[PDB]
Amino acid sequence: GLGYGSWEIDPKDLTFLKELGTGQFGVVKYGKWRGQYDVAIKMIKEGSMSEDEFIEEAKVMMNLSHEKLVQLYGVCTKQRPIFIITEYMANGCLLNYLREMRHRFQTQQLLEMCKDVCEAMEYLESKQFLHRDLAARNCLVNDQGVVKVSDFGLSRYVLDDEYTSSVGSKFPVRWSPPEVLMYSKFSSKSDIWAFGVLMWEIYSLGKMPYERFTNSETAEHIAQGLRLYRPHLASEKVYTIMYSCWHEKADERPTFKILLSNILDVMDEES
Ligand SMILES: C=CC(=O)N1CCC(CNc2ncnc(N)c2-c2ccc(Oc3ccccc3)cc2)CC1
Ligand SMILES: [Cl-]
Repeated sequence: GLGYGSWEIDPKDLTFLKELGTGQFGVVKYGKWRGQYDVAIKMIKEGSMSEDEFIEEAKVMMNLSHEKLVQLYGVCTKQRPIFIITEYMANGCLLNYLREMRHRFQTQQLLEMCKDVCEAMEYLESKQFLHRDLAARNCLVNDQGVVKVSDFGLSRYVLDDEYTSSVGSKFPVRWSPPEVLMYSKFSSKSDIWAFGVLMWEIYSLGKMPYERFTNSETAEHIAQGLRLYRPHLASEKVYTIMYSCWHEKADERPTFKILLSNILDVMDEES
């Protein structure tokens, strides 16, 4: 109502119910909006974000809508810290979910996780929206086991320079193609590369990519044209798909539409 634009939520409409933990922007909570509707509430720690730029971008993000993409409901910006209000994902981050051996996943479930993410990424690609830090740690799982892509584009607004470039100690080296590590060339094809690494994370039940190497050693390995190798749970057909994401030449990597088609073909063949 009065005093709030379409991208703005009135924080007075929030009830806080459970803490979900802390990330590099600070705390995240589960709660209700206007008594009834489940939401997650990400509270942005002071000094961590380029806030005015993020708020303008939130307007764009409000217009993104896909069943496998975490939905932004709005932001609370009149106060500090500012809040990001989203759809609630009850089963938490995909990385931790994969590492819980009790799930005893079938490979058909792992392929479905890959398909969920691929659908979201195909949608983002159709909107010429880059994720810029796709990884299992960024994906979330809902109470139905569906995986959704989260934190899309958010790295653009992080002020901690340890996160923002390769020469940084917290940059996602292990999800980056050679042209990003060598020249900072981001594109649709760097999201493709990262998706391949994510498929490897899924099929490896959440192992760290290049687990015996440091980031510096990983960058060398990649630069010399070497790659991750096949997880035990991946069939040769699944491995072919993830490996196609790692062509040295960016232009030879598939699109998300093509990857989706390839994933559906394998599901059909492995059903
Ligand atoms: C391995 C990772 C890890 O330990 N965790 C647990 C803690 C942390 C919980 N966060 C959430 N937990 C449940 N549901 C949610 N919706 C969110 C959530 C809310 C808001 C978000 O912000 C954005 C969303 C989309 C665009 C941009 C911004 C992002 C996520 C993340 C994953
Ligand atoms: Cl949920």
